[PDB]
Amino acid sequence: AAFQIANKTVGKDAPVFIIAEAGINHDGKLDQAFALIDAAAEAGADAVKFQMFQADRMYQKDPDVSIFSLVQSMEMPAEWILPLLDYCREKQVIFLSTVCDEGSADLLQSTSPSAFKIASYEINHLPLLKYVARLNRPMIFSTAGAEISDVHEAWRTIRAEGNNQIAIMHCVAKYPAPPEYSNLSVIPMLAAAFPEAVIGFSDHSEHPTEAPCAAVRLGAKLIEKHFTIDKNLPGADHSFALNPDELKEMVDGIRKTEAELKQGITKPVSEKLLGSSYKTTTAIEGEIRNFAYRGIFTTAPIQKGEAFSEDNIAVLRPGQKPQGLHPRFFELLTSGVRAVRDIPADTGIVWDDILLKD
Ligand SMILES: [Zn+2]
Repeated sequence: AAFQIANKTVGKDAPVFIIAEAGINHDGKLDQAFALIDAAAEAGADAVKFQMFQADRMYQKDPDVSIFSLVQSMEMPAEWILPLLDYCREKQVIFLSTVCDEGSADLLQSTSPSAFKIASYEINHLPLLKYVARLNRPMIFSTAGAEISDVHEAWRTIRAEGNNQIAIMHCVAKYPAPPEYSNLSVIPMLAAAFPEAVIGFSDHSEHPTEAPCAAVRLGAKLIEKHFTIDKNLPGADHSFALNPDELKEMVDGIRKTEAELKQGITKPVSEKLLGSSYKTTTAIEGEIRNFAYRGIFTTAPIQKGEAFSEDNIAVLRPGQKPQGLHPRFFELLTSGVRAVRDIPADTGIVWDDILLKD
């Protein structure tokens, strides 16, 4: 299990691939975005990751579409993007971002991305996983609150499209995540369970080295950690992210641990960090797979008799609403299936909406 992100190997015998996660910590200032890039580079990270798309588009569908409306849906100003990419290319770091639908995917695609990153709550956005898999770039997906079957289904879905360059991140959705909640024994379990996937760890814990290094010495081949330029900035994700020094410190930790392993140096991992190998949601996450993953929702009122289509249902995050049918049924419903009763707009689809009982 190995593949290429840009000019760099990820997986068996390759160095750990380090992603510095900048998020929105540029505070809307382009020069601060360049400074985050600098910090990542000086730290010796492989990749720097920015949020491109706004969270709203994940909970509600937003209505020949104008570029001037498109840009209102993005996190950073569109005029930043080529310059950032240029500046990454010259500081020899790999720019990465996250997609959450077909449209965000297309926007990112238009910049020739090195990999597509998928967040935990889209682990079951199967139409999205299929759509991006067909672009033939590496795919990194996160697994906060997932069980083994979700990980498997996401995996199979990408593989079925002919794309076998997959990395699976273990992750805890709490931020920050107390050490006790790491459950690092999950990393070897996933690696044996998916021996053609490359397995990483997105780290949401505060400490600069204890969980990153323990993960690496349990076999993780990518590490993701948040960083900022200054921890005291009025916290976007500032307060709990690593500052530039701590980032460099983490990297040096990881790289030393790698070379120690090359020498045969053992180093056990604490009971506290190991936790349980049963891949599942934590006590501090609490069944997000039921209330936070995507489902199928009406975007308009649907009337009895009416064909389901791309135009009246969508694969969306529930927010506060009760969950819609699993996204695995989205293709089926839009292939000419019809409502058996009126469905209000903004309501998750349910079996009684599609199954005849009269
Ligand atoms: Zn994160």
